[PDB]
Amino acid sequence: THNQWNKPSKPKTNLKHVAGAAAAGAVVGGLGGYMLGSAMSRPMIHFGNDWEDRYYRENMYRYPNQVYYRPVDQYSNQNNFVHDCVNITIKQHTVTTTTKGENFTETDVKMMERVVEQMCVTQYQKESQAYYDGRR
Amino acid sequence: THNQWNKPSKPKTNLKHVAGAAAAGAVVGGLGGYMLGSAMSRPMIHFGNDWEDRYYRENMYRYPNQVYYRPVDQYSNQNNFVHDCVNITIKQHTVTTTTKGENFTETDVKMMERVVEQMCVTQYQKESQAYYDGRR
Amino acid sequence: THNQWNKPSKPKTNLKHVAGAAAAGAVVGGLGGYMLGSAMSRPMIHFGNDWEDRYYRENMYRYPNQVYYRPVDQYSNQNNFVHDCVNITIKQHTVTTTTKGENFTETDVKMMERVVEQMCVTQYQKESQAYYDGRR
Repeated sequence: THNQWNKPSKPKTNLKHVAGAAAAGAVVGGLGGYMLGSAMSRPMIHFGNDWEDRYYRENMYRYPNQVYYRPVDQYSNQNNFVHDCVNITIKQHTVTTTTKGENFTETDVKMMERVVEQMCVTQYQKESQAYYDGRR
Repeated sequence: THNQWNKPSKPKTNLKHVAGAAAAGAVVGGLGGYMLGSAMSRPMIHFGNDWEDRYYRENMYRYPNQVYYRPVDQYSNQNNFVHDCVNITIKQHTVTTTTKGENFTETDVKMMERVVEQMCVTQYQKESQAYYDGRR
Repeated sequence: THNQWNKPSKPKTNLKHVAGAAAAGAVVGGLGGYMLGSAMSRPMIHFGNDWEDRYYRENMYRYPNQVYYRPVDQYSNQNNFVHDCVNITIKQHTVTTTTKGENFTETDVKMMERVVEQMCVTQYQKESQAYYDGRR
């Protein structure tokens, strides 16, 4: 004989942003031949009555990851790598408040001239040769 | 004999952004021959009576990942890589408030001249030769 | 003998953005021969009574992923890569408020001249030869 009763009264339940999996990653340049990991979300969430018996689950798992990097004659040049440039700013900022004023003069002057040439990420490369043969 | 009763009273239940799987990734340049991971979202959520018995599930799992990178003659040039450039800004900003004023003069003046040449991501490359043979 | 009763009272239930799978990925340049991961969303959400017995599911799973990168004579040039450029802005901004004013003068003056040449993503490449043979 097996009995299960579930009588919750006004069970307000919220599940926001639960069990999310995300496999990602940023790669700039490099010589390849690499492996990025996987993402697994496997939660068991239970409310109420759970009854289990005489089962056999989730056995004999294997996760063999192999990276075999065997180049023979590899010639490479890697120059001027950057990931990202964020929140570069130049500003002239004024905040003026006057709750109550009489017979007053306010003047705001903002000058910008020849402020900048480059703000970020200026990349220059002239002569790159992975293999150069200039004998004699 | 088996019995399952489920009598919740006003069970307000909310599930938002649950069990999402996202496989992604950004790659700039590189020499290839790589593997990015997968995303698995596998949650079990139960609100009530759960009864299981004499079952056999989720066995004999294998996840073999091989990256085999064997180039023989590889000549490569990689120059001037960037992922992204975000939130670059130049601004002249004024905020003026006058709740109550009499016989007043306000002046806002803004001049911008020759401010910038390149705000970001300027890439220049002149001479690249993966293999160069200039004998004699 | 088996019995299952499900008599919830006013069960307000909401499922929003549940069990979404998204396989994506951005690649700029590179030498190919890669593999991007997959997305699997496989949730089990149950309200009420669940009764399982003498079952056999989800066994003998294999996920063989192989990347085999074996070029022989690979010559390549990669120059001036960028993924994206976002939120580049130049602005002159003024916010003036006068809840109650009498006999006042307000002036807003904004000039822009020669402000910028390029905002972002300026790419220049002159001479690229994967294989160059200039013997004698």
